Amino acid sequence: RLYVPGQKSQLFYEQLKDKADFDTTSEAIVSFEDILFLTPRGRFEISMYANNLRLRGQSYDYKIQNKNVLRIFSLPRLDDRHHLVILQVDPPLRQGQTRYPFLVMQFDRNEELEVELNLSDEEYKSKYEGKLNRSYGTDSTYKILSHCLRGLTERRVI
DNA sequence: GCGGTTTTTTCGCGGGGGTCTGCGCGTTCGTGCGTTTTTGCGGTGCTTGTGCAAAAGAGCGGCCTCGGCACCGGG
Repeated sequence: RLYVPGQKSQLFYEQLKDKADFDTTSEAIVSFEDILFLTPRGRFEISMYANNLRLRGQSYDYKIQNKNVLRIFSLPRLDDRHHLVILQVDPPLRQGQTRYPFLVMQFDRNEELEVELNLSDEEYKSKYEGKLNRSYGTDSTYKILSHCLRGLTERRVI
């Protein structure tokens, strides 16, 4: 990864791409950017795969297997403005000494997101039909995330 | 309750610019890592002490017959 300052990186990319005809690719069934975690404290991108969940953070990357997710809680905060999504993980995530058996995410209730799943029509029909929607309309981010987590981990949302 | 005065509430329109907001970088304060000084329950070795086969003679107590006497009744 290069950092090219100035208004310059797009021209640099175009020349390189044209030189060897580089073809862009798309991975991860679904990604959610800029999610606020209360525990661990910080902001994380959540990338979901068939067998595993990735949390990408500026200082810490975590790979959680879908089997290690024991429980999903979807709980409204009493402030009537934020919604909490809570993951119980076993083994608990580690940052050094004390650990994170619970991941606490905080959403705004008014935050809406539109998301298309990165799946082929044959794989969707065979594995995910009736578990996931092919496209989610502009609904609240925490609902889409809770449904995706339910479909991929096969855990009931509490 | 009924009639009076006339204030200031409600109605609408135009213009100004302070406040909200998109965007960026930095930092300071929230959160985890590690520790200080001390409290508490955990156990032991040892101290101090407890409830669980005839034969025979010798000696003895009870006992009984008996000796012998004093006594009642009468004159």
